Amino acid sequence: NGGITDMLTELANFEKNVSQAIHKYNAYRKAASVIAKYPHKIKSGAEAKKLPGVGTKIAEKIDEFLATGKLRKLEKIRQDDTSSSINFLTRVSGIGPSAARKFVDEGIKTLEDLRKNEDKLNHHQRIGLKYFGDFEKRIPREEMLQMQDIVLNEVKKVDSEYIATVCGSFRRGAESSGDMDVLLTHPSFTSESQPKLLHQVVEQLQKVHFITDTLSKGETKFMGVCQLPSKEKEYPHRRIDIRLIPKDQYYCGVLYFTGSDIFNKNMRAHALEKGFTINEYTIRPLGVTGVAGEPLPVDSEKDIFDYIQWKYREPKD
DNA sequence: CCGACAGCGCATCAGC
DNA sequence: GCTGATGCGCG
DNA sequence: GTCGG
Ligand code: NA
Ligand code: NA
Repeated sequence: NGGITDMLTELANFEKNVSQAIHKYNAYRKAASVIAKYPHKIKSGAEAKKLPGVGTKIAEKIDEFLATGKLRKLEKIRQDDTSSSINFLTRVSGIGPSAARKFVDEGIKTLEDLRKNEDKLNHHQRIGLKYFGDFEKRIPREEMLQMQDIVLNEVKKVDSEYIATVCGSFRRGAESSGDMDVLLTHPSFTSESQPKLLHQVVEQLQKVHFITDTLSKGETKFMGVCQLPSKEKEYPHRRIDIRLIPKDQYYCGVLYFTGSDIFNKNMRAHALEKGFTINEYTIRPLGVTGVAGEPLPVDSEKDIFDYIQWKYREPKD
């Protein structure tokens, strides 16, 4: 059902970037994915209506699509110079719905206009403009692996008590990723507790020219650009995030940023039946009254599986 | 019917 | 200068 | 836009 999900995704993107209606966005998105997993060529709006996340208005749009091959509303959207321009601009990192809108109002509409108007771009936006094409590219797995070995080894060289894990679709074993997401921790950093834990690692990664640009950086989160070394033809630049997490919240962190999103959802749901609440930071027990107690000591991803009485599940699954 | 729908780190800005 | 609000990405 | 209380 690629026609229906593409229609929907377009609707989702139009709501997010142009309408600035984040909930309609997520609703269209939820609907698409749900329809992705449906093992039959949808024949009617009503049919899809049965799905969770598919309601009356979408079932109606599905009928119109099936019947006419197109969606009238989507058509008019694409024909509207302002909507399409705003929609395109948001593809630049650091340009969200607010900036895109403001740019199209003053006649700034294209990549070329941005380059002509770099005087009006913040640092994040310039970098986003700069690597516009590379950021939309997928990172094939074998490159992730290469990138991993470098981060882990450079982190190893700074301080070897540093623990680092590359999460995301990658840890679940995907053949490609959109960026690199790295969780870092250290015995000296805890809920209760150093000045430059993240810095030394960010810095050390600049020393060997792996990290090439900085979008943001602070005591706990770094957002930036990296690139693999080449012999021969050069690699695309990639987005990399690095999170510094306290050691007593690291595995909850690892569990969270490993996903999937749908999976986490089921874990939390299950965790409830058993009398535990799980967030990005901690697992805590619930009193009979629904009152969370203190966070429980987690020394591994499995500890969490143990608490909520679940068969430990390997990231791939 | 009507509110909820993730909300957090960092960069930047408005308002003092 | 200082504090809190907002935009953004991420998810 | 869809859900659920
Ligand atoms: Na139904
Ligand atoms: Na973007």
